[PDB]
Amino acid sequence: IEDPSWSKVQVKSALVIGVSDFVPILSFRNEKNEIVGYDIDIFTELCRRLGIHPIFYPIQWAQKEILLNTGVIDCIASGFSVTEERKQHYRMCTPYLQNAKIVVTLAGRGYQTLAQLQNRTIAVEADTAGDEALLNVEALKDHVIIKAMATIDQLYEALDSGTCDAIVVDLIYSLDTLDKNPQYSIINEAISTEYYTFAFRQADASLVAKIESVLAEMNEDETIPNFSRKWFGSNLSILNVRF
Ligand SMILES: NC(=[NH2+])NCCC[C@H](N)C(=O)O
Repeated sequence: IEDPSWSKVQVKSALVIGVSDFVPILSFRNEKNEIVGYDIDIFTELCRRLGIHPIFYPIQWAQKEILLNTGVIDCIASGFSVTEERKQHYRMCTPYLQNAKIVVTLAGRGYQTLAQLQNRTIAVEADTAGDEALLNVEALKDHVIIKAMATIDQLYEALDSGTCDAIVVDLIYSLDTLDKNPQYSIINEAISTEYYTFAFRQADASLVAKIESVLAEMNEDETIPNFSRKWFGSNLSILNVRF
């Protein structure tokens, strides 16, 4: 019958959740240096209901596929986007948030349209398919220099520096940042529309099915909607959407 991926997690009585521990709202360090956030609240309660211990393991984002496939982690959170390419590399659970990639500039520069990004340098977080998102904007293919950086803070530093003229960020983890830092301008047109998921090893169907069953319970009983209201100010959960 089932593949042993759930059994393995139940026997260890633990789920190792790989995260980037600097993603605002979703998985970041609070003043006490504890990892907190929307994704953390979800997996902490999910593992509680499953009778297993959640282990939030800080990873290097660029290594996430290797760490997962070699078993260092069991799944990947921190705002993991569904892409068509990634469907060939990961088993992804039913999406839980919508997201969009947006382009941010310095506000005092008059950037209004994506077309004004031509012949510019744009910074993206490495291994986030942000380069692919930009290369899919007609105005920008073959007319942009893309700089890949290791953290989100580095993007804003380059934007403050003049090392780049714009950056790509995800709307979801930017909702507080750009509500409050209006030294920055968002180009009206987003460059992608996406879903966030939690990524698992391809073969691990029984583990993902177990996880999805509990996520559904936690969404219907308003636990996750209320986590969303806590972190975002409204209920953004889309776990009752059927894909
Ligand atoms: N290092 C992070 N987790 N950054 C947050 C954005 C991640 C991006 N949506 C991705 O799937 O690659």
